[PDB]
Amino acid sequence: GSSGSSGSGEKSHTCDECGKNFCYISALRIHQRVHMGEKCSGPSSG
Ligand SMILES: [Zn+2]
Repeated sequence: GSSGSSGSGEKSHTCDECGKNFCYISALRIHQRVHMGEKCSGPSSG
């Protein structure tokens, strides 16, 4: 019974969709638009 949630990445927001990098999260969101496709009724936010 011990918590083992380690987090190792980068100080910069990385797109889990492709693996890009964006200093400002705001930018990432704008880029994510390129991934938007598998949605017809916007089930989840993003
Ligand atoms: Zn991406």
